[PDB]
Amino acid sequence: AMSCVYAFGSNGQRQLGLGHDEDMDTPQRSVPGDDGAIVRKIACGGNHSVMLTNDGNLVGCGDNRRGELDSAQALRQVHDWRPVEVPAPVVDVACGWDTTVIVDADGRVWQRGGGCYEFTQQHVPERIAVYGCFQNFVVVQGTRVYGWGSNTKCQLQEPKSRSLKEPVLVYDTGSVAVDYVAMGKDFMVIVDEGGRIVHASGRLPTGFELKQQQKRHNLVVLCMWTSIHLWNARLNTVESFGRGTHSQLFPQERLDFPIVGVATGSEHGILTTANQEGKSHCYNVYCWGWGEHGNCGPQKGSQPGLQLVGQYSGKPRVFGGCATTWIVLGS
Amino acid sequence: AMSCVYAFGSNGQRQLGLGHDEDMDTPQRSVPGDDGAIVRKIACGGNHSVMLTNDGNLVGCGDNRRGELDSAQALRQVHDWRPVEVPAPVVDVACGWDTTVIVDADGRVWQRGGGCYEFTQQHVPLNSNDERIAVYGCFQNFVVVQGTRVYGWGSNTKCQLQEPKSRSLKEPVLVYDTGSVAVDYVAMGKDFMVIVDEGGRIVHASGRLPTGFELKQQQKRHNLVVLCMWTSIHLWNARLNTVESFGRGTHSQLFPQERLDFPIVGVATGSEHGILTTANCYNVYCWGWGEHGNCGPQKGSQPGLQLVGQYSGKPRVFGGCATTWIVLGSGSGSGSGSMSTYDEIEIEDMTFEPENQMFTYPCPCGDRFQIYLDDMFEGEKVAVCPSCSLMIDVVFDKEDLAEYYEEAGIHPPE
Amino acid sequence: AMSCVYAFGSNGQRQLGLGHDEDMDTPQRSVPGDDGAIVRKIACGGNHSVMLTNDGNLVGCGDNRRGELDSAQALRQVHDWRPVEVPAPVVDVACGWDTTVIVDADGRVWQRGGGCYEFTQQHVPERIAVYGCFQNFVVVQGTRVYGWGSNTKCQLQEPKSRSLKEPVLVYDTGSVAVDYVAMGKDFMVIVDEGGRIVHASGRLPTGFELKQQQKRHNLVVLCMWTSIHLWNARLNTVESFGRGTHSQLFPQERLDFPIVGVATGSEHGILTTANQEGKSHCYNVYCWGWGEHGNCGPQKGSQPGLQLVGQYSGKPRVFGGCATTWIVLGS
Amino acid sequence: AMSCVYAFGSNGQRQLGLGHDEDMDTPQRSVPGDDGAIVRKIACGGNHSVMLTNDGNLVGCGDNRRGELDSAQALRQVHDWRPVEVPAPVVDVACGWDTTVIVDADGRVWQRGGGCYEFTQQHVPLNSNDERIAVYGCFQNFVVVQGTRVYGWGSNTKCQLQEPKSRSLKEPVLVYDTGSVAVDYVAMGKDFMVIVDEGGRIVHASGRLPTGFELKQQQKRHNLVVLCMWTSIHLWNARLNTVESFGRGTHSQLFPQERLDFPIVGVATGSEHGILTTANCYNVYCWGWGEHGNCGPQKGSQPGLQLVGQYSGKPRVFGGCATTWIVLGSGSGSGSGSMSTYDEIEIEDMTFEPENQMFTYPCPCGDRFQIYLDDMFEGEKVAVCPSCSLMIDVVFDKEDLAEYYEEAGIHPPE
Amino acid sequence: SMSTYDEIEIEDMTFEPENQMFTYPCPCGDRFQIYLDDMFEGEKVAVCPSCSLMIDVVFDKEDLAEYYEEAGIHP
Amino acid sequence: SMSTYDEIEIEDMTFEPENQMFTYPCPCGDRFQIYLDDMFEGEKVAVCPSCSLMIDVVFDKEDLAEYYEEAGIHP
Ligand SMILES: [Fe+3]
Ligand SMILES: [Fe+3]
Ligand SMILES: [Fe+3]
Ligand SMILES: [Fe+3]
Repeated sequence: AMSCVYAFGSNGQRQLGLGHDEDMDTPQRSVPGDDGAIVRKIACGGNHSVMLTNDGNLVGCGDNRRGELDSAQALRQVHDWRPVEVPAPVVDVACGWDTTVIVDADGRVWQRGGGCYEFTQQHVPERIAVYGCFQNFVVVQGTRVYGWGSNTKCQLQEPKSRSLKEPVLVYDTGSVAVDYVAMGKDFMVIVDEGGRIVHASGRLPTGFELKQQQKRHNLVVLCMWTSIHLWNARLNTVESFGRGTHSQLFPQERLDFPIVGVATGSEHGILTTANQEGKSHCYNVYCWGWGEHGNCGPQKGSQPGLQLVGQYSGKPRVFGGCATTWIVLGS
Repeated sequence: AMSCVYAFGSNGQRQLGLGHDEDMDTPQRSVPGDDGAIVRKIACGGNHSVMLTNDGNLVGCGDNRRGELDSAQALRQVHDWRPVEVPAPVVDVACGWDTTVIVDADGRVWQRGGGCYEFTQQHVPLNSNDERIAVYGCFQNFVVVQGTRVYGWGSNTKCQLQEPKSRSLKEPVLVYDTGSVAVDYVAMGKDFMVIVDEGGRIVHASGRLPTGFELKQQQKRHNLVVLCMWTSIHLWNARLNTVESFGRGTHSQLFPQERLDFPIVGVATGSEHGILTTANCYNVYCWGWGEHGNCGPQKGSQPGLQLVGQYSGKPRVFGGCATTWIVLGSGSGSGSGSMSTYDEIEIEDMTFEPENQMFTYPCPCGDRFQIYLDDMFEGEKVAVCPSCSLMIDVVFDKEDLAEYYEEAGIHPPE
Repeated sequence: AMSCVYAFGSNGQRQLGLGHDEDMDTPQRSVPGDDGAIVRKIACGGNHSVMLTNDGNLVGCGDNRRGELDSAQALRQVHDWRPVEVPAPVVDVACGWDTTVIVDADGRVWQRGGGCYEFTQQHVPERIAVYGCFQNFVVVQGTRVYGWGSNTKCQLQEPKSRSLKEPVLVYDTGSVAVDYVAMGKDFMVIVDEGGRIVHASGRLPTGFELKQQQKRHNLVVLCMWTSIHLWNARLNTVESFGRGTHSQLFPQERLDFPIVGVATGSEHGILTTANQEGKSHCYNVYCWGWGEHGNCGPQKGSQPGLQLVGQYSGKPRVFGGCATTWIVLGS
Repeated sequence: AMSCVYAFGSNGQRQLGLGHDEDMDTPQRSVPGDDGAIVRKIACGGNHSVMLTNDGNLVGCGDNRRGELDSAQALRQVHDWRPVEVPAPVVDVACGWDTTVIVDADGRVWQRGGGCYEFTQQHVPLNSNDERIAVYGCFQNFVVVQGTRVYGWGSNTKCQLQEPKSRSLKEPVLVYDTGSVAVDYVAMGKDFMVIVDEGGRIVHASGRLPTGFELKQQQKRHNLVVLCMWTSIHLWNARLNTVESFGRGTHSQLFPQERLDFPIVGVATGSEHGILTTANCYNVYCWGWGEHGNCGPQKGSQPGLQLVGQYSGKPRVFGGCATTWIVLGSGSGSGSGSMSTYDEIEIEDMTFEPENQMFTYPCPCGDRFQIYLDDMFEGEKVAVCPSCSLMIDVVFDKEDLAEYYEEAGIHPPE
Repeated sequence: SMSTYDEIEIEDMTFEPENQMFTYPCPCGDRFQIYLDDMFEGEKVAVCPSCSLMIDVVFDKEDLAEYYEEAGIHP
Repeated sequence: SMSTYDEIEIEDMTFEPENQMFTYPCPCGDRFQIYLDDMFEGEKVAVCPSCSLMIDVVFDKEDLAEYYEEAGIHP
């Protein structure tokens, strides 16, 4: 029972937990204080990163100049992985640009950062999950989807209202339960357990016609800051919608390997495929999109196409951040 | 951050930047020194190639027996891509047969080559505002376009600048003057010239026009895109999805009047060959005279379109004298794989810092895009990231700036 | 009434009539003593060249160390175009490696060269024509085909007999008349007026299956030293058979221009096409095959494909030699 | 006369000979200096490329921090194609990880690199006749094959030379010895080795063979063509028209066991990738590990064959460490566009000149191929043209020479 | 009898008095060339040495007198 | 948990006592690398800095004592 964590990419604020502030272009072993408890989720802000283990503990590293990590206001940066002070054991975690949001075992939602150095409870009206990106957060319970934060693009409600401090009702189904919420910079895509898009607010990237996508079944929706990506298991490919200025658009070339996992960072994608060519089956992890900081591998030119960053015997879990890539392995 | 520059065609003076002098019939990667650079625009002469970068630098390669590139008279040829010395950061660049003309950020027009081994300033009467200054050049003529007005100099044997005939004009004269609509660009041939406004209309043409091209008949049309070879004019008709060609066409320069299956998204011309870009991902074709490989492996100059490359993102292409340039991820434009502006943010979503008098906005790398209050008063809307090469556009008016001057407690220069 | 002659290629013995002994890679104006009489045929040896005008005159230039041109044994090389002494006005001419064969107005066949400095009549048993290449000559009259010279490959008869001084009966049809004889180094291809191959002796280059080619109609047969080329007007292409070590094999790519003329030298081809793209129609002349000496144009690397050497308003007549190319224009 | 050498793949130390150090995913023309040269064979190391020409010269580019190319210790890297100094005209060349081994016309084996900045002779016991001397090398082992016998040196940690294990063997030892049939070639991997005779039979194998490869089962087969990657063996089965692969294949090195539509005419391997050549004109494919572009634009190492080029004439390909070389018109071989032997002429058709003691034959350029009587007594049959680059083979026996010695009035050394 | 790429006035040709030759830029980077001595004999076609193309030089015999004088040579 | 390209014996690795690092040639031209300090802590995987690939170094703890001594350093 052990989860190894490998990280690479942007590291200017030591948000990779490697101890140093140098950008990496190959997977580096990121060892916390424990490294014995298994990893549940790795949420990433702009310059900070938090790691939620399955024991309710939450460690973090990176920038703290906006209070996204520790309550010590004189603590500007957390050098290595450090325990994040929480009012109660954490069940789920999410990060905004300079904020951190947790959901504890008591069902309470807490938010720190964005100038606020103290964990402040967000009062939101059975499984409870939290999702966040940029300047927005969302809490999902059953069929109801509550969200707060920015609203300059009508990602929460009507009309354009700069910001909402109090959690509002973003969307209700209100029959089939909501599985997750894939959110970008100023937009949002709500998906049910069936696998179909049920709602989408904010400004969606070009080409993404909402009414046409709501008729499709069994989709896995991923979101970068300025693009939406749809994992189509049936066709074994990823459909991308957006400007694609820096190769964020997934290569429409034939994928011979079976896709078994897809994740996205701020402006890059992480693909996990099944390599079955040997006597033993393994897993290839690819990266596509903007990778100047090495978050896509040694080739940092953001050229179109997949880039192989690693190959593992066990199926890895991957997480994306702001020009950072996290690969989690099971020993 | 790196532009993928492909080059092929005539390489007699190493103007392809490949180190060797062998003619290429398939797109070769041309890498400016080490790790390359972000390439904004490529201009081409008879035997020299000029490559403008995103930060206003000029890198060049090719012949130098006329002083097109380096000031060293002893240097007859530039082996590989070498920095072309400039008096100021370059905004725009054009080339002639053996000349290189630039336009700097200060708004001055400099010209080297043609015997002169030093950048001599060309004195064209211009204004001092955000009317940007564009330069265009071909053969023995250059043209400067600020807005509405078009100034030019060089040869005048065919009356392409004024009347009557003159062997040369050293000092720039007013070629043509609108009107109402600002001049978009000037398509130039060997001894002729075609002026187009932003409405896609042919406002004026001078010099020896190729046969079959009646100026009065074409001036009535609009939404046209005009391209020019040395001895032929090519009108991109997006509406009917075809290119109309005018000239002898003794070497297949006349565009194939066959119904294309793909929509045309880009047309450029070299000296005597054309480069077509279509959709489907993105196909690049070549037609016309190509016995130097500038049209692909088939160098027989047969009629039709040769596929020379297919790309995921829309490339911008440049034509030279029997040469063809294909650039991926330029600086900048718009579209897939363009590596252009990351996003356009409105000033109301921007984070204003009174103490620093600058606007910041979160960058996906972890840093922040930034733009100064003073620079925006001067008409700048581009915010750059001090870490990575990502840029954003700030959407604002001069009226919007007044609010932030009042918040910072500073009187604006109004 | 005037024929301009343009030449280029191998010129080591001044066989281009340009006066100098420098190899040319672009068409050079070759002006004889007359240049007013129209050219009927230009025959080429290894290092000598002769030009037959329609007035019965025959001029020549090049090597004479084997007596292929002038009877003056002390004359080793003919600097510029010079009248070739003939016993009678010439109707047809042909050249071997170091030999010259003419057919006069009296119907007599004369041969000079190959060590013999005097024109010596060849006694051969109505139109009379002569064809020659390398170490063999052929005289065609009606249906009968007579030939002499080398026989080491059974190009004349059976068995292998080193050489035949006396003209023998190579082949009789003997119904339909014989149009011409396309001959290579050590082989031969006989064609009738119908346009079909009727006979082929000597060692034919690989791939050329004789029995299969004799069933085809309307073919124009060309021969290099070690390859056979078939002009197919119907398909508008040239079928090549041989090793093709130096691009002698005609490019099987689609020819958009109508082929209006084909000629071959020792190891290279000359194609004439009709360029109809302008308001005025003109003619493109291409070259393919081995062209180190510039006989194919400025590109002397013998790379595969056609090479444009010129473009003319009137349909040119082309002739091939030993790494030399002759383009004849009408003023 | 010029060979068209295409190169792509790993280019970290400029080993592609393109001047830059950017990895290429499409075949780039590599031009040795000016006007290039006729390329016979290309050998590849870890970070250096060696190119043997038709006249016995070595031209190289790449790393030099181990002395693989130049003797100058100060020179850490060779920028472009530069002449590699040789003690004598080179007949054959091979490369190791950081080593270059040649075989000269005198029959001596020289080795540089691996610390040594000078060509030191390797003393392998050979004979003095027309049993030609071939050299083969990979990783840390080299092998010299004259005929029947196979000598080698280098690493011995996996017992690929003899028994038992040794960290290194500086002096060459007899690896394996036939028998009857002469050894055709030796396919070499990282720590293993496969020896094949002219009958296409695996006569001997040593070292750590990849998994699934039973030596005793394969020795029973014949007419096989053996290729080797670092960690895999590949058998070209022309009869069933397929390549049989043996190894882990964790990066698609295992050849696609799908029925090919075209007949296989050529198979070569790099360090961990394969290059397939098929007919139809001539298509070149790549499979295996290619995340450096050595397999084409797709660098995901997915299973299958990537088309990287199509050619009119059959090219010969060479594999390196994450690099791929394609040569058109080499020196020499056989086939279309090979620029090989022009023709083979029998001595009875040859023109003998007693006064000059040489045989001549008409060349299509106007000159004459020529070969000396003395050289033919020593076993030479190639007649060359003193003007152009055309060559012919003279078909004769030592018995045939007696006639011409009697005609010239000269006693032969018999 | 030549098919020409363009017709050029003699005033537009670049004259080189050193070697009595007229030149003009060619779309391939090279230059069409034609000798003064040839033009006096009636020659009107300039040739590029690296390409197929040809141009016609438009001139009269009396237009040559100026360039002969510039080279310091009489016809 | 890593998928490795090959298994290498420690005797086959190139040791650099200057910076206490083990290297081994990589099919891309570069070298798999692994630090002695890491190997003493149980690390067994060498990594190439320019490529995806990884190898396993086969060694026991007592095999490290020789290389520590060669570098002049104690664990
Ligand atoms: Fe940034
Ligand atoms: Fe020759
Ligand atoms: Fe030209
Ligand atoms: Fe590597």
